[PDB]
Amino acid sequence: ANPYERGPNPTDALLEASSGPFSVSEENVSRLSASGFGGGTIYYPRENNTYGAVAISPGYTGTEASIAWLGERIASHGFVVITIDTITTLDQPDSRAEQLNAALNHMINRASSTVRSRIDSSRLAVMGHSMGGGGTLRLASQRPDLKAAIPLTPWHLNKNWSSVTVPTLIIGADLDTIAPVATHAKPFYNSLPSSISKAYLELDGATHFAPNIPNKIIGKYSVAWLKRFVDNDTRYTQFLCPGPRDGLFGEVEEYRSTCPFALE
Ligand SMILES: [Cl-]
Ligand SMILES: [Cl-]
Ligand SMILES: [Cl-]
Ligand SMILES: [Mg+2]
Ligand SMILES: [Mg+2]
Repeated sequence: ANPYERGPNPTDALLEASSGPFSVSEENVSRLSASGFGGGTIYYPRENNTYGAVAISPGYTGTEASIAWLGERIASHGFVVITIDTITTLDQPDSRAEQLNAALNHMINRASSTVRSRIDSSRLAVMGHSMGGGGTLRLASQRPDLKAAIPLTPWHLNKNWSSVTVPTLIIGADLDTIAPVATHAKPFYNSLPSSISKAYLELDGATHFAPNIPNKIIGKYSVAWLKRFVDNDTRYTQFLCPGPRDGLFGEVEEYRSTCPFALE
């Protein structure tokens, strides 16, 4: 059987709920102790086991407060998750890529033993909002050893991500006027290889700031993607293939994917 499975068999309601089946704890990461990023919060399951680990970045002028709900929710499904602050709130995407990587390595090596003992350091993922989503793409290109990448309403001036092989779910917002899907999220998705595991999910009725307030669709598909690719958990394939692929009014404007997904 797959040794990385955690939690009960999933349902729609379980994934749409405010929290998953794991109670969570928090560890503050001081700015002074945070090496190579601005600090942040680590959310982790109280139950002693090993889990995959995830770092999440905000965007320009943003703080961890704009992503905290999502890091806590993902951790409650069985992940160790750090929501970062950046060195300055104005850092550019390629700098945020570095900082996401530094945050992964902080969790693995420099957090409390309570946190470090809960991490499988071989199973890592990154996510981020807007310029933090651009940073997610850049880090994925640098680190094909990541198990998953989830850019949220991403922003980057580089439109060509044709080397990336990390399983990548891009979440766009139909009404985004700041990182429009026409010039950011869709070109990024279209440039990813056809031969990798990838998906594009466009939220319906959503602005650029949809990732900054609790969202049941972002939570559902972020957790299903992380389960499928960080944990190789094929109990979550059913949510992603074929996925919400004809739209779902007020939920999903469009969904594209390279289903079926190769299994590691
Ligand atoms: Cl941004
Ligand atoms: Cl917007
Ligand atoms: Cl399929
Ligand atoms: Mg702090
Ligand atoms: Mg729409």
